Amino acid sequence: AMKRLLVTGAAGQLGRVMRERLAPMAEILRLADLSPLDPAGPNEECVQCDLADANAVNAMVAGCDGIVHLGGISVEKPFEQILQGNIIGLYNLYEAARAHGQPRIVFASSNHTIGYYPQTERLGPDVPARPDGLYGVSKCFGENLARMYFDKFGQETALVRIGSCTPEPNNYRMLSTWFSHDDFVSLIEAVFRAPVLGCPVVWGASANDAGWWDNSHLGFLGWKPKDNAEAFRRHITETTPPPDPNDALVRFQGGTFVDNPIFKQ
Amino acid sequence: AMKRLLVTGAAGQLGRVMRERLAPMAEILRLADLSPLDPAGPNEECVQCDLADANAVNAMVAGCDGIVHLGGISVEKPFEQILQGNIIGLYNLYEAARAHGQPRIVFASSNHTIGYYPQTERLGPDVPARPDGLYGVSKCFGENLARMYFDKFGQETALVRIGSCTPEPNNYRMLSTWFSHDDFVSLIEAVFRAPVLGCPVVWGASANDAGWWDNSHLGFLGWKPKDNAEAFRRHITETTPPPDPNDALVRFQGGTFVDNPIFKQ
Amino acid sequence: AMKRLLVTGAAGQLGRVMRERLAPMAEILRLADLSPLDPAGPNEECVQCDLADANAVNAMVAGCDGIVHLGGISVEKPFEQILQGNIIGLYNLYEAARAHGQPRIVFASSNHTIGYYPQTERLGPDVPARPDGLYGVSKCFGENLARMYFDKFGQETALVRIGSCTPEPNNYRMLSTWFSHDDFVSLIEAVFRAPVLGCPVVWGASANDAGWWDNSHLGFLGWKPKDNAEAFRRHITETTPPPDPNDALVRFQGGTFVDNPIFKQ
Amino acid sequence: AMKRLLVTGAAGQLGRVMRERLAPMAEILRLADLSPLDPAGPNEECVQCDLADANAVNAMVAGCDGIVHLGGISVEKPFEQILQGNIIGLYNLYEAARAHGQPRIVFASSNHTIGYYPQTERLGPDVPARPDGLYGVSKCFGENLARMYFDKFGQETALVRIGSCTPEPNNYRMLSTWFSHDDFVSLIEAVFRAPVLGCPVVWGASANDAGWWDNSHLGFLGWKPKDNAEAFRRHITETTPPPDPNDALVRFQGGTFVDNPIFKQ
Amino acid sequence: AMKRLLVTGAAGQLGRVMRERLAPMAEILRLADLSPLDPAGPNEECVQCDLADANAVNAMVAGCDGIVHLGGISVEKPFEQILQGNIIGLYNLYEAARAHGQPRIVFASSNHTIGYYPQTERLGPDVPARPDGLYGVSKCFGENLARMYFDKFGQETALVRIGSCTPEPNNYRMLSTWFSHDDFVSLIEAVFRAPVLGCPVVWGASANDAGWWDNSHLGFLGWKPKDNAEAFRRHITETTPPPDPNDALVRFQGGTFVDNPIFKQ
Amino acid sequence: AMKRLLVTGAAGQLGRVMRERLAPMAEILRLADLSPLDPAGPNEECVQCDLADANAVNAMVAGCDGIVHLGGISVEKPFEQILQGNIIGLYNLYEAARAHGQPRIVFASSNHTIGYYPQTERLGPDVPARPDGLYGVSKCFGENLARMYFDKFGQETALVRIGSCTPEPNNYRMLSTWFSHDDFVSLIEAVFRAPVLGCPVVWGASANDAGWWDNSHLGFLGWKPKDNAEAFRRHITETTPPPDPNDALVRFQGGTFVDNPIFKQ
Ligand SMILES: NC(=O)C1=CN([C@@H]2O[C@H](COP(=O)(O)OP(=O)(O)OC[C@H]3O[C@@H](n4cnc5c(N)ncnc54)[C@H](O)[C@@H]3O)[C@@H](O)[C@H]2O)C=CC1
Ligand SMILES: NC(=O)C1=CN([C@@H]2O[C@H](COP(=O)(O)OP(=O)(O)OC[C@H]3O[C@@H](n4cnc5c(N)ncnc54)[C@H](O)[C@@H]3O)[C@@H](O)[C@H]2O)C=CC1
Ligand SMILES: NC(=O)C1=CN([C@@H]2O[C@H](COP(=O)(O)OP(=O)(O)OC[C@H]3O[C@@H](n4cnc5c(N)ncnc54)[C@H](O)[C@@H]3O)[C@@H](O)[C@H]2O)C=CC1
Ligand SMILES: NC(=O)C1=CN([C@@H]2O[C@H](COP(=O)(O)OP(=O)(O)OC[C@H]3O[C@@H](n4cnc5c(N)ncnc54)[C@H](O)[C@@H]3O)[C@@H](O)[C@H]2O)C=CC1
Ligand SMILES: NC(=O)C1=CN([C@@H]2O[C@H](COP(=O)(O)OP(=O)(O)OC[C@H]3O[C@@H](n4cnc5c(N)ncnc54)[C@H](O)[C@@H]3O)[C@@H](O)[C@H]2O)C=CC1
Ligand SMILES: NC(=O)C1=CN([C@@H]2O[C@H](COP(=O)(O)OP(=O)(O)OC[C@H]3O[C@@H](n4cnc5c(N)ncnc54)[C@H](O)[C@@H]3O)[C@@H](O)[C@H]2O)C=CC1
Ligand SMILES: O=C(O)[C@H]1OC(=O)[C@H](O)[C@@H](O)[C@H]1O
Ligand SMILES: O=C(O)[C@H]1OC(=O)[C@H](O)[C@@H](O)[C@H]1O
Ligand SMILES: O=C(O)[C@H]1OC(=O)[C@H](O)[C@@H](O)[C@H]1O
Ligand SMILES: O=C(O)[C@H]1OC(=O)[C@H](O)[C@@H](O)[C@H]1O
Ligand SMILES: O=C(O)[C@H]1OC(=O)[C@H](O)[C@@H](O)[C@H]1O
Ligand SMILES: O=C(O)[C@H]1OC(=O)[C@H](O)[C@@H](O)[C@H]1O
Repeated sequence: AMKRLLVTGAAGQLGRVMRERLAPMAEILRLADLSPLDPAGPNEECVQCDLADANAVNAMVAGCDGIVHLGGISVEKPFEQILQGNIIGLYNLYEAARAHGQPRIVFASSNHTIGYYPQTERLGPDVPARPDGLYGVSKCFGENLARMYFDKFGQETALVRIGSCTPEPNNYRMLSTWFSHDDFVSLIEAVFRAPVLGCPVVWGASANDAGWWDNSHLGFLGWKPKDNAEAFRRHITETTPPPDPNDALVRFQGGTFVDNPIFKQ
Repeated sequence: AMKRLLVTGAAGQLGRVMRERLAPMAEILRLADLSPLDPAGPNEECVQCDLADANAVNAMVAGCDGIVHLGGISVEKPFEQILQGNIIGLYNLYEAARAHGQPRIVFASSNHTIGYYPQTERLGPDVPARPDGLYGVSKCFGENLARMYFDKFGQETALVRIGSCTPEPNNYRMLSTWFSHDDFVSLIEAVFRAPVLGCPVVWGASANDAGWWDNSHLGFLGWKPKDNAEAFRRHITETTPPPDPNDALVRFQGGTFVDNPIFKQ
Repeated sequence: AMKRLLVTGAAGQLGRVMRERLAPMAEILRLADLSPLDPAGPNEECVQCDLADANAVNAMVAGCDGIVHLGGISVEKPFEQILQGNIIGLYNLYEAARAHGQPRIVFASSNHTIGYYPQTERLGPDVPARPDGLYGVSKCFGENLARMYFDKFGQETALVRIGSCTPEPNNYRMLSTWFSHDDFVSLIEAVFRAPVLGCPVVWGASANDAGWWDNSHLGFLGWKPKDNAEAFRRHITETTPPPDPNDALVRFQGGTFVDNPIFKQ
Repeated sequence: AMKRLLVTGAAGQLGRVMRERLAPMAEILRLADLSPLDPAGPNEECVQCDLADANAVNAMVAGCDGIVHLGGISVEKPFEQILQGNIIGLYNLYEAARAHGQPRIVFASSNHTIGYYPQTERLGPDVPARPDGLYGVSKCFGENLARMYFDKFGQETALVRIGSCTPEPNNYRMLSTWFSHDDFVSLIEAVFRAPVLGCPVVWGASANDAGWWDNSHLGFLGWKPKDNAEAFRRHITETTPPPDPNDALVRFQGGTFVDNPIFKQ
Repeated sequence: AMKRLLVTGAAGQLGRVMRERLAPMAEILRLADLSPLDPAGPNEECVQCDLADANAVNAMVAGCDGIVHLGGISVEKPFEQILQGNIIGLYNLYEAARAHGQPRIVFASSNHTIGYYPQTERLGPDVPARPDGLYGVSKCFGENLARMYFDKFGQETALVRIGSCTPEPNNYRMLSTWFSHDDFVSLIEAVFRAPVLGCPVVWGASANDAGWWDNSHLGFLGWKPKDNAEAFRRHITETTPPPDPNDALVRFQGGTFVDNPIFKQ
Repeated sequence: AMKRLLVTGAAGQLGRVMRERLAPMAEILRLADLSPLDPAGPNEECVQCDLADANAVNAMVAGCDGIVHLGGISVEKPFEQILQGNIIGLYNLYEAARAHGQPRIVFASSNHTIGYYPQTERLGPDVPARPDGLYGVSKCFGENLARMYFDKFGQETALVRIGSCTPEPNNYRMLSTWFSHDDFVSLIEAVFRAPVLGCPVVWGASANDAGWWDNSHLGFLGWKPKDNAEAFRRHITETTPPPDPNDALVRFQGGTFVDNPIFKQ
């Protein structure tokens, strides 16, 4: 398909998955991370750079026809680290894209943007943010920044609020939040194939019977996830303690992130 | 089941399909069009007449237990043609029905009633009209008139906003708008079998993954389309040039109709 | 405010009021009607013609900087008459405007576009039309046509759904529908001063305690009606017979129009 | 799932089904009814008593881990009888639950809480009640009371507005209201397994093509009905007389209950 | 105007006010209460009776052209008292009205029907009930019953959810809930004068700046309260201790009723 | 009232106004800014500190019972400066408050959080953000951060999206966006007096006839602005050129901010 697809955060959990899974989407896959990467194989380029380094980011993006942006701080951490990877880093990514043809972006946002909602409430894409920590707040920043770039310059971005992207559901919450590898891959393919995308909020979950999120307004994209966490309900009962009804795990959409304090360095 | 079903526009694309598919629905199928009709077979009656001719429309409707109204100007044309076929014609149709037992009507409205909406916007049945030309405006007229006859006299009509009712999806837009022959046929069956219909807006599309329209409020009818344009995405990608993101074809729900000028004779 | 303002339907009830009240809005007031006009005074031009005649409408509009479109059939009548003044006439008006610099239009639409709603239901501008006769259907046509010209060519129109524009309220329904001369004049002023108008639905009523309609989304125009029909309640109670609860007058927003039959020539 | 499950109304139509179908859900099934119960088998306890008698209800509930509350007056009857089983009985049940560890409750509410809505209107869980008789009003009382106990004490209840829970659909209305035994059993299972339930309104219907009700906001429970009344349409069409369009059966969601008078003792 | 107006609860706080204020509304005022009533003056009739006594309620209502129903248990009490006065009592009232020409009813419902909502949430008339006790639940019963009689028989009722109808606002909550005597009186006048009423929910509050409730949909009645609790903020600040932010008084719309236990005799 | 009120940005435009206007609200007014302040008068303390300096911010806040946070970058600027004053600075402010009793905060947010909405659209507090530059994005950051602190720790904040806080409206946009000094002062007083605030979005505008924003859901606060920009419409026509309809000034709620590029250092 496209000539060069950039995957940031390529040394991380989802990154290593996409390095393999997204290979067929582009002639060249460019992997990037602040961490060392397994050496480039055929049809790969590998880049080491800090998202906080504007010039390095510019060079990282130059020549790419698309970006799957997975790089950054992925859990609650002290402000200083989140500022670097998720705030400053987002600005640098969007400036870099703006300078190099505005390649379409799949932004790994997070359920933690809305982590304080009760699990009993079904959410559409326009609900007000209720971030469950500094991490969630920084993902909101990425979303607001992407939106401004879309309105101002036409830069297109899929704001994918990922639930739990794992090999399989492994706790009660994931019966709702699970986002299979296959379904995330198919979403990415649907996002790049669209003639027109805009800057939509996308709920990153598989077709789970217990899902909390409404993607119906994204119908124009033609993406229907195929996996269903519900198949794993018995597996969960036979491999974990039953949740305590007072556990954040079953009370808040962000689960135990709500229990995180403000971490300090 | 019913004694006599009138199909107008019977010489056109859809009319020819329905002349065949709807036969099982009535002892007699009365076919009508302004254009020459293939001669009547057994259990058929053929009438060639102009919808703008009130007396002719009266005789066309007399003795009919139902009407599938496909007849009229079907594309953007100069005002006078549309006035005759779609405005005067609709008034004549409704008066004729009113004088002859108010046979239930399936009205072929159009997506062009809402053609100026962006394709990214999901639409429910109550959205304000945004017609994309004189043709669209005239289909709005049909919907408004039918509603008035419903409220005033109890005349029942299904206002079917047809997307693209063709043998197969042919382009990117039809991945959203396609309305299979089978699904239109089952809709008509569902409309006529209903003890109570009212005057509902019905979105005329199959169960397409990329559909833009929400038919959920029509649930009482018990009609669920079974076809899905998504099955053709690959095929369309393989046999047609990728749309330009600036083409009305992938920007507006009415596709290229928004680009139509006002046509003059 | 402007060089020349066209007032159509200038011989009619509202026309005669606006001929006097709108004089200060332009250097020249052009008055037009199908019927004879009192002779042009200083600062006036008068033209007698039929909206159904394109050449005449073209001349009527040429050189005008704005149009207050009051001309047309104003009550339920046979379809033939409505077709001329309200359907053909509207097409002609919009084509003439399009050929002559797209002067901003105040369109006299009508409450009868929604006449079948119960009086107990409060309506915002986006409710589905429920016209109470051919007249109401024809005003819907005007709205649909104007919206199409706005979306296609940028022609701006205020779709004013007039309640009862009279010297004073004189029945129970008018405690809700009354639209004072002063408040209609001020709306017209606010419509023409606006740098940007669009094609908004506007509910044409004064600030009546018993009003049925919500103009809040029109706030950007900065128009606040100042009269209030409520002040006339006692007068009406003493001057008129109490309404029968089964009377259309107190059951439908369109009042007795719902009781109109289809009139024939 | 639990040590002891109480099933009230166990002698009635649904009671007899649940006595068999819910056995696997608990070590001990306690069956209760005003009327005589078939003798307790292994793993059963049986208690015959009136919900109107607090001491008896206290004993009935004590030691139970969950309650499926089917007991009460199930059709329109004189107020006196409804008062006992459905009003006084409900207060007693909730007080007994409050005194005995607040075992989770599945409440058999009813479609008759909203029986006066037209069949053409799709309903979400928050619609205002429109009860079609004293019976419907009494089920509303149950819902209101349960909600109060939830907000005040945390007592959790599933307010199941049952459509028509029968072996199969046997009339036109049931194509929309049918609630299969299997789907009710699976709902009960999903209600009791949930770590958190709250006090949700639940529409009690299978996955019928012609369904009137929207359970989407209940998604967090992970319950998806699997049966579909639509499969019985032909059978019903051939086995029963076509409904008269003026019949309450096809006009109101409560069907013929709207035609019930107020019955007197 | 009307021949005879029944006021129940006439011995209570509000009843005493209305015995005086409503006199001008009818030739005869029939006052009723279970408690001793001051003896009847000219143009008065006094009846001392229990609402739970069906025969008594029948005679109380017979010959009355309207009813202001203030009678019943007015605070949280044990179930039996509320059952008699507010549940059995309401059934009796509605049956009595049904047997005697369906005199229009002003029903004193209560804010306690929705007492568990946060004070920060603005409420429209269709919000789901959240009663804060047995008293609240019983007022819900009244609303549900009245609605059923409306739908089934056409009996009209104003369901007035009274906030705090007192001579003046006394505390912080009353800055939002206050309903002046004058405004309640004008509401009642507006209710009875209306040709068509229906069975509307009415929020019983004056035009308070800090009001929580939206009466806009009641516009057709033409009732606009004129008093405003805000005028008393200073005074309340000056003469009462500032509320603790944790007090139900400033946390829940039902104020301290949420803190009520279930009272036993 | 309170002992010590902090006003940040006290050397700026609004700061100098509030230094004077808010004096009566507290025994001690503490003014802070990165810029030099006019020396402390009686009942004033003056502090010089960079919002980016965590320790200085801690000391700035310690001992204050309330904060009006006006300090930060107030217009579109390069990222580096906005990062310091509006992002890092916001984190430091919220940490400082959290360490010192969580004094209630009035946050100067901005209309520029929603600057890309058309002026024709009326906005409620829950609309999705559409920031019109880096500045707007940073105000969104402050809002999301404040919300997280509220959900996590109970920190209360008024998120005041200020329109144009000036001595008087001085262009066409300000007929909609004007926020008088008096009305901002009264809002601040209303915010601090509330027993319960939460973390509400507040639209910072006076009671302008041409206002675009809906504060109705904030009714519980009891704040009604008293000034009206509409009084200044003639003043505006007589002191400025009429707006060009294509000017951002009359097309976007953020006015010419939409025209700002990304500024670089
Ligand atoms: N795993 C899940 O199910 C969910 C993941 N997400 C997110 O999607 C993405 C991938 O998540 P994971 O793979 O699980 O996290 P990870 O922590 O396994 O991947 C993150 C990568 O980004 C890199 N990175 C961090 N700071 C950087 C910087 N300043 N410059 C350059 N690279 C930097 C890391 O070295 C790393 O390999 C993240 O942005 C994350 O927030 C959101 C919701 C759920
Ligand atoms: N095929 C599609 O995808 C869509 C179809 N529709 C519509 O449903 C109907 C059928 O569509 P098509 O078969 O594709 O169009 P067609 O142009 O192939 O069928 C229309 C027929 O009506 C006849 N007709 C035109 N003016 C007449 C008059 N004054 N009096 C009597 N008959 C007259 C024509 O001769 C013709 O055969 C139309 O009313 C049309 O607007 C609306 C949206 C999409
Ligand atoms: N008066 C009211 O309260 C309300 C008025 N309206 C409307 O606003 C307008 C003015 O209403 P009125 O003054 O009461 O009606 P009118 O019947 O007193 O004024 C209408 C005028 O248009 C003229 N006209 C009719 N057909 C024409 C044609 N084919 N070509 C050129 N002129 C033609 C008539 O000769 C006439 O003087 C109308 O469009 C009407 O429908 C809508 C709602 C309420
Ligand atoms: N069967 C259906 O499709 C629907 C059923 N429901 C309801 O679910 C429940 C079961 O319905 P069915 O089995 O069809 O009714 P049923 O009339 O066959 O079962 C009700 C049982 O409760 C008992 N009962 C009545 N008053 C009592 C009292 N004062 N104390 C103790 N027990 C008392 C009866 O003796 C009886 O066996 C009821 O609450 C009913 O209202 C609601 C909607 C539809
Ligand atoms: N005053 C307020 O702010 C609010 C008042 N309301 C209500 O409006 C009405 C009047 O309220 P108040 O005057 O403050 O209460 P009240 O307790 O001063 O008036 C109620 C009257 O009904 C009578 N009553 C009680 N049980 C009866 C029975 N079984 N049969 C016949 N009469 C019976 C009482 O003796 C009494 O005088 C009530 O129905 C009440 O619930 C609701 C919300 C607020
Ligand atoms: N003036 C208006 O009508 C509107 C104002 N606002 C806002 O409300 C506030 C006040 O606005 P103005 O008075 O007009 O702006 P200003 O630019 O006149 O006031 C801002 C002050 O904050 C200070 N500041 C900047 N960076 C700082 C830092 N790193 N550490 C400590 N102090 C720093 C400045 O030195 C300055 O005096 C701002 O936060 C602004 O964004 C929002 C919408 C409209
Ligand atoms: O909610 C989750 O499952 C996850 O969401 C997050 O955004 C994380 O990156 C991740 O590791 C998880 O904690
Ligand atoms: O959207 C469509 O495919 C169609 O719209 C219309 O309503 C037509 O009848 C048709 O021929 C098409 O161009
Ligand atoms: O509703 C009304 O009062 C009026 O509305 C209409 O549109 C008319 O033009 C008029 O004369 C009235 O009948
Ligand atoms: O609506 C139904 O089919 C049923 O609903 C009811 O609530 C009954 O219990 C029942 O027997 C039926 O009449
Ligand atoms: O909220 C109120 O002020 C009242 O609520 C109620 O409905 C009462 O009748 C009353 O006495 C109050 O406590
Ligand atoms: O929109 C405005 O008027 C203002 O809004 C802003 O947020 C600014 O601080 C200010 O100076 C203005 O440009």
